[PDB]
Amino acid sequence: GLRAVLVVAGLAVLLQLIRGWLSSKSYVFNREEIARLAKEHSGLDYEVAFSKIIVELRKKHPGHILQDEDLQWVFVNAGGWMGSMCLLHASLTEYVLLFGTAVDTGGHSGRYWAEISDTILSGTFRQWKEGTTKSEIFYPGDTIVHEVGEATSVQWSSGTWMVEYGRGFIPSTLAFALADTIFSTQDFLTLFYTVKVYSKALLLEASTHLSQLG
Amino acid sequence: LRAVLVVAGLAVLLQLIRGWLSSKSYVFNREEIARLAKEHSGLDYEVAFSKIIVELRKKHPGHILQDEDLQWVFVNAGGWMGSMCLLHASLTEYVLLFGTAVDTGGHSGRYWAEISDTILSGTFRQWKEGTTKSEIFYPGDTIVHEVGEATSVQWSSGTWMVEYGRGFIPSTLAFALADTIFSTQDFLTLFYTVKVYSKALLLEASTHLSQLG
Amino acid sequence: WLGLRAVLVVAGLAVLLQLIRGWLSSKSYVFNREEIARLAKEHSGLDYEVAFSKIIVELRKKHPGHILQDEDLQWVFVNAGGWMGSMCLLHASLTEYVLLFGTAVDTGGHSGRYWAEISDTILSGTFRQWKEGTTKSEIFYPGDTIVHEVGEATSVQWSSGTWMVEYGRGFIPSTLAFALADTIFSTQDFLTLFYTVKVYSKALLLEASTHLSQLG
Ligand SMILES: O=C(OCCN1CCOCC1)C1(c2ccccc2)CCCCC1
Ligand SMILES: O=C(OCCN1CCOCC1)C1(c2ccccc2)CCCCC1
Ligand SMILES: O=C(OCCN1CCOCC1)C1(c2ccccc2)CCCCC1
Ligand SMILES: CCCCCCCCO[C@@H]1O[C@H](CO)[C@@H](O)[C@H](O)[C@H]1O
Repeated sequence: GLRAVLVVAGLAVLLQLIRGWLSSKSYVFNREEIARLAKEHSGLDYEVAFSKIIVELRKKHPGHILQDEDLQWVFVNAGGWMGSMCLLHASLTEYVLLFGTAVDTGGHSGRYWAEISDTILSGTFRQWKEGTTKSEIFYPGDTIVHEVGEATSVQWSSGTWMVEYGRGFIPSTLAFALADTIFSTQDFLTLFYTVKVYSKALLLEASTHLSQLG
Repeated sequence: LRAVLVVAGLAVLLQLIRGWLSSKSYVFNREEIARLAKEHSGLDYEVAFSKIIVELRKKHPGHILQDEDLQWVFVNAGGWMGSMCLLHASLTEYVLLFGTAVDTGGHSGRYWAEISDTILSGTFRQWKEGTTKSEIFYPGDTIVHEVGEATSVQWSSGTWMVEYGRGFIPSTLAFALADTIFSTQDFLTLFYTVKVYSKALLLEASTHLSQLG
Repeated sequence: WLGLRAVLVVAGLAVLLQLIRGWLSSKSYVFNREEIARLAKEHSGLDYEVAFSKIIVELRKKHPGHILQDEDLQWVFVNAGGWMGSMCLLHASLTEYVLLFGTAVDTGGHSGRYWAEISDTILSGTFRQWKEGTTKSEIFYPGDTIVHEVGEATSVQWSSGTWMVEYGRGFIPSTLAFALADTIFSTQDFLTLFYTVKVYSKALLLEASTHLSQLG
């Protein structure tokens, strides 16, 4: 079977190409930067911290964060839980957003080709890692790392808000982000809002690349 | 120009339906159901259920199913799980008793209909779109899930309420069945839901025929 | 006559259902619900991990060759009916399965509706059951046993740290649709789907190899 071996080798070479590109790529942010910025302001009210974190992010990384007139809270229904996001930055390999919920929810965390860090500004974050029978609760200031290829169970109490950074192959999350919209909530207006904010963030990153070149 | 023509055609359809819903006669109204439920909100929710059903059959004869056509049917939707007892249902109205004996919550749905819920017992947490804070509602209060808006709903164990919906009722069907098709696989409950809805529609049609002749 | 074709389909499905029902009524089983319930309640006073170990030991002694070995035991996430838990499969055939189930988070949802009877004996935590057609639920504690009967559908809810021993008997294939739906249409965690298929393949092959060893 020459063609099946060619398919195996070709899919392997595509994976190898993306993996080597992700290892040798320059990034705008890093998980430690976002985590420390969020932990520094985790002692305030989460709204005050939201404002301060957005201001600091726009100061240190101009042209990589959406403006105030492009920021809106969009519901996120995924993995059986329901939260809300405010997207600040998004490329093909990075994204920064404000995430959280005003209700008690929980479910599957997803399993993607990306590493996702969450630093709690308020509330509680229960993580139940795969292969164990016990979970751990995290509090404001802490940082949870949803590692690459790993799947956990997440649970948040009412009023839990955090700053989120994802790095890796971001498209590998879209299916997880849309399943509950297609097969449960049927809230396609929220789907439109999500597509709109992510289109805006991608266009911002493209315009910044063009502005850097000229 | 073809796309503008498509937009205009759907707009003319929307205005025709919207003007029909605004100038249509209705059997109930959301304020009537809300006041009736709040009047009995101080008693036990089951006893209040009985009194509310009797009062509705008195004020609106021929528009409410009889006792042998009332049954509790599970409702799995938007990630939450409750139960309903349908009392009335047409193409533009429905009245039911809703609630849950477990702690659940999820997406409220987004339809072309206005849905009001008056709590008989328990707690009702509503989280409106675009905000970072939610609110808890108690027996006697009424939540209005307005047309086109989406919220997050959450109910504690033992939460029961009286619900009235007005608008384009078919626009909710998909939501009410999604979790049954793609999660629970409880097609017997799907049959129960289709059955109770068919009974309510047939009651409304036969009542219209009897009033006309 | 099209009515003849519809009656032929109905009658054929009826004879198939009767054939499976009669096979299930005259079949020999490895376990029974009372055995698993009493064994779990006997160790329900200990920590759930210690009870897990003791229950597995007793089960492997009383039914050798029908339970997977230690290197074939792994915790696999179970997303179904809107809830999320975890399983450790010990035994599984086409008509029986024994596993350890539970959750370390607060979850709940639809219990499912299959052609099988499923029993759960609580080792720790709380188990809230809401039966169909009623407006009240009941909470059950370690030592109690919940029976998810054939054809019934309930709402289940578990508090964080709730663990139990589960036995199912009936037509096990009738559960696959429920057991995988949330993975296909929500979590997209196909690696967990692979883990589930792997452990079930191991249990089925163990039962087949045990029958072959008994025959020769
Ligand atoms: O909005 C999000 O983030 C929620 C994640 N939460 C919950 C689980 O734990 C980490 C934080 C996600 C997203 C939203 C929109 C587009 C693409 C992705 C990103 C990661 C998880 C899926 C949804
Ligand atoms: O069964 C219901 O009622 C839930 C009400 N809950 C949940 C949604 O938000 C308000 C409270 C609904 C229904 C079921 C079946 C047919 C037509 C409608 C009515 C609208 C809301 C979802 C589905
Ligand atoms: O993992 C399980 O068993 C815990 C079930 N629970 C929870 C609800 O109440 C009864 C016990 C099930 C399974 C998982 C995977 C394959 C085949 C079956 C068995 C039937 C019910 C859920 C899915
Ligand atoms: C619906 C089930 C409610 C369980 C008890 C909640 C007690 C109050 O809980 C509070 O409710 C507020 C309003 O949503 C939230 O803003 C707070 O974050 C939450 O702590």
